[PDB]
Amino acid sequence: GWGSFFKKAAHVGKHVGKAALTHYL
Repeated sequence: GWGSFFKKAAHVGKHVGKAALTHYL
């Protein structure tokens, strides 16, 4: 069904992970 959308928002968000280390890494 909709399981093929594995955190579809996070997958795109981590693209700019260079500035995400402030609240991730």
